[PDB]
Amino acid sequence: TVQARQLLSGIVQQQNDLLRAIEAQQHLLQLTVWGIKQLMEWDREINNYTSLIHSLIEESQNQQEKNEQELLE
Amino acid sequence: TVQARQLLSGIVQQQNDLLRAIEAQQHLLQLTVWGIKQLMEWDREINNYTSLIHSLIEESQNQQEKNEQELLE
Amino acid sequence: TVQARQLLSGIVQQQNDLLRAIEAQQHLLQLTVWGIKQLMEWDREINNYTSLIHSLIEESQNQQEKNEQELLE
Repeated sequence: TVQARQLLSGIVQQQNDLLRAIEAQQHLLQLTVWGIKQLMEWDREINNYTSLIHSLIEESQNQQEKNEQELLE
Repeated sequence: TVQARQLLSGIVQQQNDLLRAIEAQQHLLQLTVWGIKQLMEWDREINNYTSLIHSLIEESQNQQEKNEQELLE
Repeated sequence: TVQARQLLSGIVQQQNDLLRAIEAQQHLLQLTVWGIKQLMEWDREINNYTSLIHSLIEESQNQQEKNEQELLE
């Protein structure tokens, strides 16, 4: 079970890796949106998807916390 | 096994979270590509990676469906 | 255990899917950063997050290799 627990712990760890990666890429995307904005329908779609992504990120964080608590029990 | 099944179900759920997050960020990236385009080698690389990412997204969706069916059995 | 091993193998496979997806999206982001740059505080934040993301990607790759080796044992 110890080796069983270790793989699962590596998988849950990798999900946190991936989520942090996604979060960092969101910061970058918002930076480019800002650059493009410094230089309509586009504004509407930017907002709708930006809203969606932050919502998806929070839910991922919540699920990450649950998975790690479940793994620990 | 019930608590075993629950962690795995949270992990598979988290992968769907992550995939949807990635998909949303793709919509955003395509929006910025569109803004930059409104304002060569760049066009070629945009197309090659855009093609790759949509292919990776579809394969991820296929694998997501399998994982969830396998979890249910 | 065979069906057990298969789900876990699909999950680890899906993490590689997701990581490759994230990597491809990084190539795209860097392309748009390049387009915006062709057309200060912005430069500093771009660099700090670009650095973070490549670091997160390498660590994800390392963890991916471990997870797959652990799965195989």
